[PDB]
Amino acid sequence: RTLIVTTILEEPYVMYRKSDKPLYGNDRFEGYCLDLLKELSNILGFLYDVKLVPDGKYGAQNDKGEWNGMVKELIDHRADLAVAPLTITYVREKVIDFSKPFMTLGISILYRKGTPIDSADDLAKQTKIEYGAVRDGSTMTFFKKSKISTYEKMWAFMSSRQQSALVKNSDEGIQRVLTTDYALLMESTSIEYVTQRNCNLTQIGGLIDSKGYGVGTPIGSPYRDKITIAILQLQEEGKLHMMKEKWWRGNGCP
Amino acid sequence: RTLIVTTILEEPYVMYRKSDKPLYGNDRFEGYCLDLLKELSNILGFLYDVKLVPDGKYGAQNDKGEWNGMVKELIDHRADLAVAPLTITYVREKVIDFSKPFMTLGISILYRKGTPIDSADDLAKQTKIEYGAVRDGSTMTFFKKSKISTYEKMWAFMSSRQQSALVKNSDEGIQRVLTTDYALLMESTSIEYVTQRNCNLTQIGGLIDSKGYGVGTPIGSPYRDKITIAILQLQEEGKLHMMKEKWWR
Amino acid sequence: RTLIVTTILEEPYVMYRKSDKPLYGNDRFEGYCLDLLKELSNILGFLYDVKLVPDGKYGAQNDKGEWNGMVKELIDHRADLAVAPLTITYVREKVIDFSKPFMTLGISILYRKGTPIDSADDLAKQTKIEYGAVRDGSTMTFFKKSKISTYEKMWAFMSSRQQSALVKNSDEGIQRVLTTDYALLMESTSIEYVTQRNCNLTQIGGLIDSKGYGVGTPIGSPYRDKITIAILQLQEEGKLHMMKEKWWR
Amino acid sequence: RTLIVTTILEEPYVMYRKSDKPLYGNDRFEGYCLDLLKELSNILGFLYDVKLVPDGKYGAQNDKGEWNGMVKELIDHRADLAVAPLTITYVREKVIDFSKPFMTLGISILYRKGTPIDSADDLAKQTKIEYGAVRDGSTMTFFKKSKISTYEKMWAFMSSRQQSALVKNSDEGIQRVLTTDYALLMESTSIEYVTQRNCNLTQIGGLIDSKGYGVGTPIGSPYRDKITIAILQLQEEGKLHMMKEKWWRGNGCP
Ligand SMILES: C=C(C)[C@H]1CN[C@H](C(=O)O)[C@H]1CC(=O)O
Ligand SMILES: C=C(C)[C@H]1CN[C@H](C(=O)O)[C@H]1CC(=O)O
Ligand SMILES: C=C(C)[C@H]1CN[C@H](C(=O)O)[C@H]1CC(=O)O
Ligand SMILES: C=C(C)[C@H]1CN[C@H](C(=O)O)[C@H]1CC(=O)O
Ligand SMILES: [Cl-]
Ligand SMILES: [Cl-]
Ligand SMILES: [Cl-]
Ligand SMILES: [Cl-]
Ligand SMILES: [Cl-]
Ligand SMILES: [Cl-]
Repeated sequence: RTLIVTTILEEPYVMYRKSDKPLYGNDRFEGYCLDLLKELSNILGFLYDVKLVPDGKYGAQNDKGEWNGMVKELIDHRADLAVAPLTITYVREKVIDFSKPFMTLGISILYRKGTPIDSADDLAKQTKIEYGAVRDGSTMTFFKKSKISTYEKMWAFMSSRQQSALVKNSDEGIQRVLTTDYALLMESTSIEYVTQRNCNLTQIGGLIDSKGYGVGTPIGSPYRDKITIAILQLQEEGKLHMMKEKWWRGNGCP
Repeated sequence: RTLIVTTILEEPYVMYRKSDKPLYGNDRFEGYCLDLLKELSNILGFLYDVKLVPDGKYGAQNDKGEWNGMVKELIDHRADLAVAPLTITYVREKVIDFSKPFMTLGISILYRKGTPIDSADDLAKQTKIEYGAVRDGSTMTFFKKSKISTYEKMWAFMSSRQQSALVKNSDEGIQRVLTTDYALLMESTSIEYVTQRNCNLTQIGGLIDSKGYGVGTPIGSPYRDKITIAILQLQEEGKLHMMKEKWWR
Repeated sequence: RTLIVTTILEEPYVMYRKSDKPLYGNDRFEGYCLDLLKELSNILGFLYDVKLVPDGKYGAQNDKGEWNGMVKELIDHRADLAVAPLTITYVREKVIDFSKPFMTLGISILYRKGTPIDSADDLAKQTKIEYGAVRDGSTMTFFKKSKISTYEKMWAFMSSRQQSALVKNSDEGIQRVLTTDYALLMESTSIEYVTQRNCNLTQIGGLIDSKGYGVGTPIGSPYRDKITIAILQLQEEGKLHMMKEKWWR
Repeated sequence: RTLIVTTILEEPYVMYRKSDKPLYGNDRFEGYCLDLLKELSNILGFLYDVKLVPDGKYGAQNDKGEWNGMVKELIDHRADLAVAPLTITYVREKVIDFSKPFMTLGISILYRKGTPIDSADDLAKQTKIEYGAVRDGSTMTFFKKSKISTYEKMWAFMSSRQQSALVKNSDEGIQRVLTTDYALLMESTSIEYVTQRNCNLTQIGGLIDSKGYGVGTPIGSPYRDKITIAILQLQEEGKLHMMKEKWWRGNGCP
């Protein structure tokens, strides 16, 4: 049968292909996650139908404990796989079955060049430089759920004033960094992609934590273990590394 | 029921506790993996019995394709869990159910300081400096199975002369690096621990791959997903980081 | 049964948690004493409900000898435990059962930096600099009841002019020290916290006595000895020290 | 009735009085603890009979979980109070009812003057300078029971070679410090007493922990709370402070 794959537009993981003609079906998309999906398909022998998540969200839990985004798509069995930069977290792993990571990463800081700023600590000990994260993303959830002091502190600032320091998406975060005195808490993988296209931007400091992106499947899915096995193979063969090189190269920045 | 936990002595993950008197049961052991196991048992509410793997192996296949080591213990249901620096790999994941990694790592190079060697490619291009890995470990298997040109070249070197360039265990590899002109392909986390204790040694280059250590369970185990979830929580709370800091310094 | 825990807002022991949205129940509060209470509940296995003391007092007697504050709450069995910077004193210990101290302290002097004042004796000998304490706190009562010459002199000064030199609470005492020529007799642990946040202020001299904060229970409570034992264990494990470090820095 | 008070000889808490005639009864003894006992007696209105603990020990638990020393005296109801420098610890509080502390203290280091040594950390990071504690005392038990790294380390050294770095009592520890390259882990109160009599000795660093001496009573004793109340009063009246000054003065050392 044919698997329904939920995904979301996010450079360079999943993007609209460029063409002069209207596009249809899976041919609408290209990017790292599409190449990964093709490799998984070839290895496991399934057909797939790529569908953008209707609410345009990744997956977060509200006050009632109700889920949204690609996570909710899986929970309701409206999709068989989620293939996207979907961060493997404690709260999400409790509600879906993630494959093992196809890409590792950590929270870090995107900022303009030329400044004394060197760490998260630097930001937490002042109020002049604004800083935030994408609202309801795993990065925000990390700061909110944290019981570590410095990150407890950054959260209190981030969420203050009705969350005015937060952004709705990465592109908005990037523009805010480029225009104003603002630093975006962003996943290192996305920082690496952006800083190789726009030589005005840089990563500040190292990785604040350690996690990965995983293919999402519903709890009890027969495909999860098979996908994990295929990802392990692709990693061992150097394939995932090439795929990352391919999509992350960009224009080149020093 | 008290869970049977297979493991293996390996610094600083699992070590004999130093005492003036004889030790018994779980009290014989200390280290990163013991601290992990204690945290896991508290979170999930299980009792456990730590048991050294009888053949003292991690887990590989012979030419007949029979497994050994901690991996065989799980396949055969002689253990409920394996808690050790057991590398999550394609071959192993097909026969047991790993939790998600509690520690990430990659293959890198342990060598002495002060050399001009800067990468695996530097080693592959030459024959003066000897290099190898622990026989039947995931690192050796990585080289054996690679179709990458540089790594194929390295594998031909390592398997030459009836695998004289290989060592039986990490301690042997370390002494070999210290004494002779030899570089050990070794997991990055272990190199970190070694170079903090041997100030004449260093890591050469970066990581040539990306993988993890996971808790091993038999295929179908009801503990695997619970342990994954517990591990994700310990990571997010910064406890795993703290545990590594304690044992690595 | 869920235990009723009486307490009082006082930095940094018990504070309202900062949030963008309204808070409810125990989630309203954070601080040293909340961390202590959580550790205690985990060790002893009790659930608890934190309740601010309705009259907002620690616990003293009026001239009729009736008690108020958290102390009265315990005497009257309106609370199971009091967890707060509640000083273990002779008068209080006679009417409630304190656990052993979770924190030690002594009365000392909070004053501005750059003065030549070096001791309580320096204050007692003069009348230019005003000094006082929080009305009805254990510090005031210490001075009221002392037969030590220097402390008697200080008490006559403090009770002069209808106790104009006294303040209703610590925050008031702190602002008074910052603004005017005034020294506050204050518990050393609180001075430590204040001087880390007000870099123009300092402790003057050493501790003039030795006492502790303890968890309060009604006389006869079956929780008192268990809580003492839990506290001794947290102290020995270095956890209380860590808890203080977290909140005081 | 008359209370049986178990105690042990330890300067300057409990000592044989000096006299030219043989001494009997309570008149054999003097020191801080005797003055404290007298004050407690006057306040509560009891008579007392002071008895040295027969096995000459404070109180520690063996392999079977059997107790000895003054602690065991109380457990077996052979004594009503223990009045001595008996350290209030977790393991002991589980088996007797301690009063609240009459004196506070912490573990610290007794050593010869003139050295670079400044902390416990200094000692733990070498093997040349020997260091230990009184065998089976609460200080030893602290290092043994510890899960803190530096003290975990010191314990392993201390207990090595069949505990050759340990001593049987404080006097032996003091002589060992004065004669050899040895540092004694000792309670600060006793360090203060010794360093004011022997100007060749000094405390190294500060307090490693925080505890007190308490009057011991058996679990369920009717006297414990009354004694706590009396101690609180004595402390508030400045009496305990004077008593300490009186017995700790010694010869004077810079
Ligand atoms: C909003 C984006 C782009 C996603 C991607 N991974 C995280 C997630 O899966 O929640 C989010 C990023 C972040 O929270 O920094
Ligand atoms: C022989 C050791 C120490 C083990 C540990 N992890 C790898 C494994 O789980 O196979 C081996 C190391 C290596 O192959 O570099
Ligand atoms: C009014 C406060 C803050 C309390 C705290 N402890 C003492 C008590 O428990 O009475 C008071 C302070 C003092 O009297 O210096
Ligand atoms: C061996 C002595 C003198 C006693 C005194 N207090 C401790 C106790 O009550 O165990 C011991 C000292 C120590 O362990 O440093
Ligand atoms: Cl530009
Ligand atoms: Cl998994
Ligand atoms: Cl081969
Ligand atoms: Cl008590
Ligand atoms: Cl009066
Ligand atoms: Cl001399």
